[PDB]
Amino acid sequence: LEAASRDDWRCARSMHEFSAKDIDGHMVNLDKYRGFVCIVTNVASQCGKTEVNYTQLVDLHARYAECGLRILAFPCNQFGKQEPGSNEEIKEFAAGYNVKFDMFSKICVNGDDAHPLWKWMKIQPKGKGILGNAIKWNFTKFLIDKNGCVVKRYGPMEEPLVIEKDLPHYF
Ligand SMILES: *C(=O)c1cc2c(OC)cccc2[nH]1
Ligand SMILES: *C(=O)c1cc2c(OC)cccc2[nH]1
Repeated sequence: LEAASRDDWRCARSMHEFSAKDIDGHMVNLDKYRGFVCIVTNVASQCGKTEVNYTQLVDLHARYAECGLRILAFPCNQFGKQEPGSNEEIKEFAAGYNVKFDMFSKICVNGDDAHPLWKWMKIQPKGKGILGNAIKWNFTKFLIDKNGCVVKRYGPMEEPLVIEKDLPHYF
């Protein structure tokens, strides 16, 4: 079909089928996260909840990295223009919180220019949003199992430690 290769991200089978540039500009094949439980989240530096999200994501990674937890943080400036800096500045901001998980280059998460990984996560059965599937604000979280399937979505108001009770099921 004609829409079978334009909308081809719709039929991807897992997160592992996508690639994305890391915050240094180097393309990363996300199939490397196979066998790991992943939190995928859109981040911002100037949000009221920036400090609580970064600190708790660092907490989670420190507690469960050896269990197979990985965190993929995608900067995004679409929500209140709260991520206006360059990738290099965002990388340095994250270093101030002692971030050891994976920082990616800034993307869009909504609209036609959204990174296709985010287009795909939003249409997964367990990635459904309230009042539509669009990302509603900074620091939405998706939990991804070891096979790259979306298993849970957490809204911008849910601090990262809320995810903790769900993790042992997927390790
Ligand atoms: C796969 O990416 C895919 C399937 C599909 C269908 O299925 C009927 C309709 C429209 C666009 C589509 N993309
Ligand atoms: C990581 O998955 C993991 C599991 C675990 C257990 O299981 C009882 C005990 C202590 C540390 C651990 N880390």
